Amino acid sequence: MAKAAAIGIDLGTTYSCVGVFQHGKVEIIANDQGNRTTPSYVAFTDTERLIGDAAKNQVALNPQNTVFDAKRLIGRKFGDPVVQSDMKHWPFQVINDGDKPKVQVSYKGETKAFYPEEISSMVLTKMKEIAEAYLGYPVTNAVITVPAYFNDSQRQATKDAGVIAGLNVLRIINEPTAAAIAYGLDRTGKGERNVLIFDLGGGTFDVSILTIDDGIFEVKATAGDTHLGGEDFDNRLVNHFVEEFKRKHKKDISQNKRAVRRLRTACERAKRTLSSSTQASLEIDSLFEGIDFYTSITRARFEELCSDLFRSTLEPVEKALRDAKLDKAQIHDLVLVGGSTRIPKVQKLLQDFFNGRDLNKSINPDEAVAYGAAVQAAILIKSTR
Ligand SMILES: Nc1ncnc2c1nc(Cl)n2[C@@H]1O[C@H](CO)[C@@H](O)[C@H]1O
Repeated sequence: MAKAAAIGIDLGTTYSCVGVFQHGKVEIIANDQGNRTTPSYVAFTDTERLIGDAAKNQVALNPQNTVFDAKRLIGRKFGDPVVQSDMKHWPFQVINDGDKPKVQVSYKGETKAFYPEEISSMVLTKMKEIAEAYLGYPVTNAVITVPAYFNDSQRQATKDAGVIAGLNVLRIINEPTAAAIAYGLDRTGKGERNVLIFDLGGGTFDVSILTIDDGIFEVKATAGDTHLGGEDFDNRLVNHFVEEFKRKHKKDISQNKRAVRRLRTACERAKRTLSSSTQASLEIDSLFEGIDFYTSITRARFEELCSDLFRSTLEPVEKALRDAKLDKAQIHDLVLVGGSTRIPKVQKLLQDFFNGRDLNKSINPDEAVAYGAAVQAAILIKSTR
């Protein structure tokens, strides 16, 4: 029953996703708000602790006590230059407890501090409860994914987050490996298969090259930009609309925190529409000083606004190919991961770089990692019996 059941969890920097393999098919489980992905956010309020959508929905009102980006801290020392550099950009406090970072917040009127694994465990507990609500029984066996570049300390702290959350961690697998499993790229029989995973998420960009030799996975190269993602594209739309508001009304809105955040969420929504329509409309009632902001933008203008950013995704692709010592024609499969890979210009740039090649994109790119993890979790629990 429950002992023969296992889930696959994609524990992402900005969003997390949970899947289950049953009756010959993967089911990506929707949360209680009907969303197939859940924000990796934890909010501490005057009455409760919020996780996911509810935590992300109140981030503007409570920024000092809304934790996100815990994956950037997990398994790292406080003195690490990655931690010291990131801390300057977070509205929550990060403290040092014996060279280990802790996030310090106000919770039910009291000062509390949490290890990154305790924060990630709260996200994992939510994914576990989402699966239990869908299945009708508690599931405890899980496969949890991590970036291919995570070291042993980051992998161990992710497994610890799993244990704190009440999960039996069957295996910690690499995100590009879970994505290649999702597409059945390890079941093509004999001979070495070279796979390139292009992973463009909300806040990070990762390029991974894998070799699959008789079901055995080998990471040949990892490249990317840890500070490039979908949120940089939302911000480019924000700056455009701030300048358009200034041209139409001779008013600078940039300082009004509420106006900028309402514009940001509307920009993110319009950006998603631009992946399937050639235009998107913004409808913001009373944006600033009682002025409605009802406008539109073409996909052509959006592509111009992010042009340099989209083109920058090809430098880590080239860097990964040289590190792996492979030419373009030596890559057998191209896999898309991350919600931002739905952007048509991004797909066109990657397809043209690979000389007109077909892309593996039939599985929702923001779900492909949880999908593969769910497949692996089913194989692993069956072998355990
Ligand atoms: N349809 C879409 N067109 C463009 N960007 C998208 C789309 N869906 C998501 Cl999710 N994202 C973005 O992907 C990230 C999460 O993986 C977020 O930045 C989200 O906006």
